[PDB]
Amino acid sequence: QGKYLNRTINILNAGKNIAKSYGHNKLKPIHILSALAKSDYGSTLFKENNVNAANLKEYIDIALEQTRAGAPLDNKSKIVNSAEVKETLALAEAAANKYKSPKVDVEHLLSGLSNDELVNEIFNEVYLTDEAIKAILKRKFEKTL
Repeated sequence: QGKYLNRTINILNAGKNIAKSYGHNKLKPIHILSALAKSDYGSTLFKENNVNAANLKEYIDIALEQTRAGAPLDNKSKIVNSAEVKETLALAEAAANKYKSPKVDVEHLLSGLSNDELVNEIFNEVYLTDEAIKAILKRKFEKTL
């Protein structure tokens, strides 16, 4: 039970581990994107939209390194959501409710992540536009019907 699907929560928790690896004690949208791109569901999603997996991971890793906050933190140190991520989740929740989904899934998280300027630069470079995202969301709803 819960408003977030398991797979969504798993992406968020993998994101925290990526954040610590880049020396961050605050989870950031780029960290969540790294996690989403590598997850089972996220990787399949990008494939179908025809987003080259190698090229996307390469953009993500460049951005992860540019924004590195330190050497890896002990994987028993404390990590909290940044204000940026609290927004990611608020927008994911809003998008899910708009498309009449009772749970927040990976596509909704994807829509939320597109608010972040760093993540959105990346999306625009792999030709995943705002219009494309909406279409992903619209198709997902329609498979419900």
